[PDB]
Order: sequence, then structure tokens, then C-alpha cells
Amino acid sequence: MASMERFLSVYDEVQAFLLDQLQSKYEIDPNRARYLRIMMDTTCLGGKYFRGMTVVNVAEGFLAVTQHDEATKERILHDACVGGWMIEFLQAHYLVEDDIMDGSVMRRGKPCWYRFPGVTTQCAINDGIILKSWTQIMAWHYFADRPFLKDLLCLFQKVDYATAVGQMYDVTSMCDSNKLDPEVAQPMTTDFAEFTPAIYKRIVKYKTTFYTYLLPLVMGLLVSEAAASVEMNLVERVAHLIGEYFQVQDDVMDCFTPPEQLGKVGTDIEDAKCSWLAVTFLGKANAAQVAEFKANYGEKDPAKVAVVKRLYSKANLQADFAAYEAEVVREVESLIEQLKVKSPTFAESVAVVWEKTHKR
Amino acid sequence: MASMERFLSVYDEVQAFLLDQLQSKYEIDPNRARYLRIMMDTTCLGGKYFRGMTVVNVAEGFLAVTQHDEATKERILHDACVGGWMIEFLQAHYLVEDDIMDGSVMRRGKPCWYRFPGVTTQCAINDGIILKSWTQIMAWHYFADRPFLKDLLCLFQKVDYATAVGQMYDVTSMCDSNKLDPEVAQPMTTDFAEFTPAIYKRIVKYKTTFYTYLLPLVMGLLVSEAAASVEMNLVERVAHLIGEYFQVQDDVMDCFTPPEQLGKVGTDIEDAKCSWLAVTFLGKANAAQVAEFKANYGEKDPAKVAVVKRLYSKANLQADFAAYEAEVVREVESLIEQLKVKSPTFAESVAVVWEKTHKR
Ligand SMILES: Cn1c(=O)c2c(ncn2C)n(C)c1=O
Ligand SMILES: Cn1c(=O)c2c(ncn2C)n(C)c1=O
Repeated sequence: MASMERFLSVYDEVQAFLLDQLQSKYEIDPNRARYLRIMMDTTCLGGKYFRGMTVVNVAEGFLAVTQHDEATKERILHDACVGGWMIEFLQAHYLVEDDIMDGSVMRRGKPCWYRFPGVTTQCAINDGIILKSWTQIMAWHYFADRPFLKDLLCLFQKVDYATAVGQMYDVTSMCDSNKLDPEVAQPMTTDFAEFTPAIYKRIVKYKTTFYTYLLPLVMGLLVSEAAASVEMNLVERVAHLIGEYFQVQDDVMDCFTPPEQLGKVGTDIEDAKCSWLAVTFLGKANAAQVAEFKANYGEKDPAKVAVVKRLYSKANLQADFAAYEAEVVREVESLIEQLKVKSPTFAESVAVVWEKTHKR
Repeated sequence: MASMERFLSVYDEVQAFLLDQLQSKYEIDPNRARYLRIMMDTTCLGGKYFRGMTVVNVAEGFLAVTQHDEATKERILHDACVGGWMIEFLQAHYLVEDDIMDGSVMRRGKPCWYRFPGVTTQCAINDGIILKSWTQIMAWHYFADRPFLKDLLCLFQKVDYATAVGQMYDVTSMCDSNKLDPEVAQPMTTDFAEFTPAIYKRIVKYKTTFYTYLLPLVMGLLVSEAAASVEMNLVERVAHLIGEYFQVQDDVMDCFTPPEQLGKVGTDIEDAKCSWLAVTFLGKANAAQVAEFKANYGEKDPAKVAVVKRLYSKANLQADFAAYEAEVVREVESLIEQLKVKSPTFAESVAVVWEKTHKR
């Protein structure tokens, strides 16, 4: 089948397995099963499935150059699809919880899950917990007999933990580190001294890159029994590089993409987030521009938000972005060349991942 | 050492390991490390450590009757302490998140974690996520070389999933099942037809008993390499029985124990929870009493809450509780007798667990 058709068919199988198990072993009743089916569909479906399909595409690459029985090819592709859905459900977990944490209104043009009338925060926090628990159920069920079960569970845990740490870095990025204290309400920074490239890079590395690029690439290697055939330090370096670029694109879109196309209203400015735009602006502003940014950033007032967007346009951050992009292109191509030494097939899969990222 | 002294010493070791790893591998800075240290202390310490100490006590029982080198005894006890802290951190996760979900005010006489001024819900949801992630970090680190790693991780996952399902059952227990729908705000039941013993038993089994009694008992067996030496169906039956009694005690205390001793104000009546008191009251009420309960249950109005408490006293639910307790005593003693067939040592550990529960 087309890879996407196989991936979506496996969703139906995994959902049926999870819901049937709830009936047979957890005494669930049909109405709560229906609630959870709708929750799964609403939180897990409707995106592009980039992360899950990366697992599939990596596995397909190795299948084309490795001798296998037909039944083994089918097993590997089925495993890649389940593993990809583990990542999609993990993402669903972090979007449900982050939308609650951030007080978000919309996502993908629909209300955030916790805002559905019959859900509410009381249920939605636990729904997000269940989403992540489902990732572990699918691994222990589908991969019970597999040689890579241990490495895959270990990786998944490390990536999940990194991502939770990243969320902490993200939501505290507008506070002075020396003022962080559970006992004291957290004031917004006034000097913005921690709005630097290195600190931004730290936030993004943990909050996004591990689960968006490192986990799908390595899971593809694991279900293919091909990890020995790559230099893991290069996989990490290229995942963190492409992942950062992905997030910079998202940062720019939050500010400048119309809500209709964006699927939501961006509020990074009002939320005083350490965005690529803010960091890059502060890296080239003169004193008067820095002062005007400070006087307006992180406030809900729409005229103050408009001031900040005006500063960004006046500062020609398009030029900085094109320079950033050119450098990422140089570095990603270099890492892909290095990947070819041990694994030309994996290098081409990484090239495909970059192309999809770059021309999005 | 006294078992408790060893258990608390291992907390310091585990905390140091987790925080040092955040420095060495996650680029954490000292102020965020301090925040997380306070979060850990505030959410994990201050209880009686009943669940974690059960692991230790089960392991101690087997040590007394099994030939081991001294270094192996120390290893087993250290493993039991780490495993016990995994359960204590798991509980900490579900208390942080449940307090947010339920809008709780106090716990153990202190503000709920999310209500600390420098925390807020935005941070506290993610802090609870981190608490559970820490359970997995400690398992993969401390038990990396152990034969029971796989079984322990598998058990932990199944117990965590059961508990999340239980929370869903708990927070939806005042809604008619046929009206559950994400699209429609959930009305409180008017007939209370789902306030039955069997439905109550289902809620409690999943929401509490798996992590409070089954997980500590089986983890004690696993770190002792002694699970083959017991009939697992009896361990499950006795865990679910003692766990239910534990929750019934908690239900009664929420209504009748003074806030000073309780550590909080109970709001089960206002929250329309399917409590043992409500179910038992409806199991003996006459028509006029049922009508008065319906007219007053699940409302914040303090005079309506007082009406409900008056109905409970007038109905002499003390008598039903003493009858319930007598039956649990009969059944637990019977299961302990059965446990002696294969494992007299484990049976005595279960007897200790019951005694601590019963005379609380
Ligand atoms: C409108 N607009 C953009 O659309 C944009 C941008 N930087 C990148 N993009 C895409 N800047 C600074 C901008 O003003
Ligand atoms: C005051 N009170 C109690 O203290 C109590 C109880 N049932 C059990 N207990 C302990 N009932 C019904 C009660 O009215």
C-alpha cells in the first residue's frame, strides 16, 4: 500500500485493540468507551503525521536494500506504523496538556480539547495522561517479542523526559533565573538578559527536537534493526539542527501568519515568550529600539502587540532569517554527507526529512 | 538500620542522582535545579510512606528466611527502597494532577502545589508529569542490570494505566453514563441509579487499589525474586479487598473528620461524589429520605451539605460500616490463610499490611 494508507489502517487497528482491552480487562462501559474513542480521534488525528510517517519512511528505506521474507517486510512495516503512532500519541499528550497550561483557545481551527463542553479541565488533564499511557500499552503489546523492545522503551522514556524539561524551560523563559522560587509569584524579566541565542537554542533543543526529529529517526532505525549501521552522534547532531529550524519557522509563523492559515491566534508576544524573533531583534537593535521593545513586550494590550510587530518589520528580520536558513542548509548538507560514510540509505532518508521541513 | 532510616536515606541519594543528572546531561541551571528540588520535597515528602515502606517490609520478610551474602542483602534492601520511592513519586504525580483537576485547596495542612505563588497551574501540570518521568529514570538507572527490570516496568505501566482509568471513573461517577458526550456539558444525575455497590467497587478498584496495595506487594516480590513463590491470583484478590477498605475509610473521613485532623476540608458531598456513604445511604433509605438526599446532594450551599450529613447520621451508617468491616476482616483472614499454602513468609507480610490498614 501507499505508506500513508498503511499508517492510517494501523491507527484503526490500534484503536480497536485499546478500546477492546478496556472492555475486556478494565470493566469499561460502552459510553465511556465512546468518550475515549472520540478523545483519541480528536487529539491524535487531523495533522500531517510528519513524525509518525518519518518512522515508516526510514523503515521503507532499509527494506529496499535488505533481504527479507515477505512476511518479515510486513512485520517491519507494521512495527514502524505502531512506533509512529506511539510518537503521534505522545505529541497528542503534550498538546492536550500544553493547551491547558498555556490557556490556549484553538488548535488546528478547532477548540482545544479541554474547551469542549463535555470535557473540561477536570477530564482533559487525565485524558492527556491516558494518551501517554496508551503509548506504553501499544509498545508492550505489539513489541512484546521484539529484540528492540528494551532499547525502544529506554529511548522513548529519555525523549519524554527531555521534552518535559523543555516545557519547563519554555514556560519560565521570561523570568529571571535568579528569581525563580515556588514561594514567590514570578515577575517578567525587565532586562531580557536571558533572551540570547544560546538560551533560545537550549529551550528549543529540549522542548521540541527530541520528540519531533530524534525519536522518529531512531525509532525507524530500531524497528529496522539498523542502529549499529549509523553513527549515533551524527543522528543526534542532525536531529537537533533540523529540529531547531523547524521551531524557528513556527516562531515566525506565530507572529506573522494569518490566523486562518495558522489554525489559531498566535500570542507569543503577549505571553512574553523567548521567540526567535525576540532574540534576533535584541541581537541587532539600537538602544532606542531596545527601550521600545521593553515598554511593549509581554502585554495583552493589542496596541502594544502591534508596536512589537512593527519593530520586527522595521528591523528587517527577514534578512536574519534568510541568513539563518542558509547556514542551516550548509550544516545539514554537511551532516548528511557524513552520514553517507556508514549508511547511504539512512542519509537519503534524512535528506527527505530535511526537504519536507525546509519547503513546508 | 531501621527500615525507615534506610528508606529516607535512599530518598536523599535518589534526589541527588536526579538533580546531578539534570546538571550534567540536561543543561539545567542551579535556580531551576533548586525549584525542582523544592518541588520534589514538597510533593513527595511529609506522608507516612505506607506504600513505599510496604515494598521494604515485604523484602525484609524474605531476607529473614533466604540465604544471601551480606552484599546481596544490602542490594535487595536498596532495590526495595528505590522501588518504594518509585511508588511514592507515582502517588505524588497523581496528587499534584488530581488537586488541579478537582480544584483542591489544601493537602496535609499545606496549600496544594499548584497554589504556591511561584508555581501556578501552568508549571504544576508539568511538574506532575516530571514526577512520573522520574519514576522511570530511577528504574532504568538503579535496575539496569536486574533480572526483574522487565517485569517491574511492565507491572508499573499496567498499574499506572489502571489508576488513570480509575480517575476517569471517579470524576464521571455523578453523571449518567448514557449522557457522557464530549460535545455536551455534563449534568449531574437526578436518579442516582449508578450509585450502587458494584459501581462503587469498580471505581475504587481502579482509582486506588492497584497503586496503593497491588503495586507495593508485587514490587516487594519482584525485588526479592520471589513472585514464583506466591499465587498471584490471591495477591490480587487480597490487594483489591484491603484497598477497597482503605478507600471506604477515606470516604467516611472526608465527611466526618475535622479539617484540623483531616488536613483539608472535605467536599465529597458538594462534588456529588459516589462515596461509600452515599451508596450505603441509598441502600437503606426510605422514599422520603431518598427524596431529601436528591434535593440536597451535590450543591455547594452549606445548609444543603448539612442536610446530607444529618441524613447520614440519622441513618446510622456507623452500623453499616461496622458490618462492612466485620466482613472484610473475615475475607482478609481467609485470603491470608490461603497465602500460607505457598508462602507463609509473604502471608505474614500481608497480615502486617492489613493490621496497619485496619488500625489506622
Ligand atoms: C511580515 N513578516 C514576515 O512575513 C516574516 C518576517 N520574518 C520572516 N517572515 C516570513 N518578518 C520580520 C515580517 O515582518
Ligand atoms: C459522626 N459519624 C461518624 O463519625 C461516622 C459515621 N460513620 C462512620 N463514622 C466513623 N457516621 C455516619 C457519623 O455520623
